[PDB]
Amino acid sequence: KQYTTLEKPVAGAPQVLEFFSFFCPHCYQFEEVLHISDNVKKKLPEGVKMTKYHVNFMGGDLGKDLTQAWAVAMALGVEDKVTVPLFEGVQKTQTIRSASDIRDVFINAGIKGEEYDAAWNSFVVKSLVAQQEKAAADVQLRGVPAMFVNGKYQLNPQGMDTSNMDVFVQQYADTVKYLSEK
Repeated sequence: KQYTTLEKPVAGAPQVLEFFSFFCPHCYQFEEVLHISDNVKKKLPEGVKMTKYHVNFMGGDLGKDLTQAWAVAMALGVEDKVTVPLFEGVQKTQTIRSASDIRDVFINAGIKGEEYDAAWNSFVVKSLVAQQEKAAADVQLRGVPAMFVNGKYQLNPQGMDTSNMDVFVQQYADTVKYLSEK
């Protein structure tokens, strides 16, 4: 009803693991309009580790570039500065068409060009690309957005109420908190 339980339960996963794509329209709403992750964080214990991974299977050649740039954002700790301009650059203005345009967002957000390029080519970033791929494969990820709790329960927003946005977010955050105590 509110979630499903995987028939193939994954060990070693983070407490709460989200998957998204900057090409994914529902992900744009989840992040920019509903602020799902933020409210899940607020209604969670002050220690829970939240992980957010980008996926490859939307956007063509640009899809893999965004996963690498997300790995860059993770390695630099600049997720809170690039998430919004990347969503708007991909879905709103649609001015992001190349790897260079993804880089322009990072530079405008304050990451020095040299720092972006070094991270972009770093093997630390290469490993982050591998974790994101491996984590989605561990759950045989079927589309985005998606949220997994303790590698066993997957959120199911089809049953929550989409008439009121605050009710929806509250129901969603309440189900995540519920599932993290199982």
